[PDB]
Amino acid sequence: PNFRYTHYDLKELRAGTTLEISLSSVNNVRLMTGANFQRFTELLDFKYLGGVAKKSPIRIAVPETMHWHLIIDAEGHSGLAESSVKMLPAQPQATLTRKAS
Amino acid sequence: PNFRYTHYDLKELRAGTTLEISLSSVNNVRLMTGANFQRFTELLDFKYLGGVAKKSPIRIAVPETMHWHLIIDAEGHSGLAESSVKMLPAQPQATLTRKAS
Repeated sequence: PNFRYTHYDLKELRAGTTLEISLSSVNNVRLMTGANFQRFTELLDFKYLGGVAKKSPIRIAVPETMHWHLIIDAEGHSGLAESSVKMLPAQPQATLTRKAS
Repeated sequence: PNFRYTHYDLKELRAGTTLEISLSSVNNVRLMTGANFQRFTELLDFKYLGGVAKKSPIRIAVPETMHWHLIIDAEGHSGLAESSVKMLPAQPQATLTRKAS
């Protein structure tokens, strides 16, 4: 899991119900609907390679053989970059083993 | 949608395939598997009320009547806070209308 959390299922509450929430240290507090709780549980397992790109072009090597998706996105940024992707052939690689015991 | 993005479905690629990615401005670049692309599409619609809590206790009022979930979490923080939640009754409220035309 990407980080630890505590989940209170508060069930059905009427608009205007006030939650009084106590905490021992700086942490995030998020009140959400059931649909959004389902989204949250998905994002606990969300993994990817990359991050903020400040130079161009960049190269990223695919780590394992499988179906891959590349996202360019403006999360935390003012706008969406124009982008292009060129798929370069893998270098030949040997598969390693352990040393003979 | 929480932010704009561009999605390249690169299909099946062998380990070691190198993606050369060009961008016009600072943006995020994320290479991910199909399962993780499904998670990503969920997080484009992820909405909640709250944020980083620096005082305690805090109060959050439920905005609409429905099934609610409260998350306390350590995303971006060193550790998970101890927490408690007390559910306080809603204040009586009138429903407003428009002024008579």
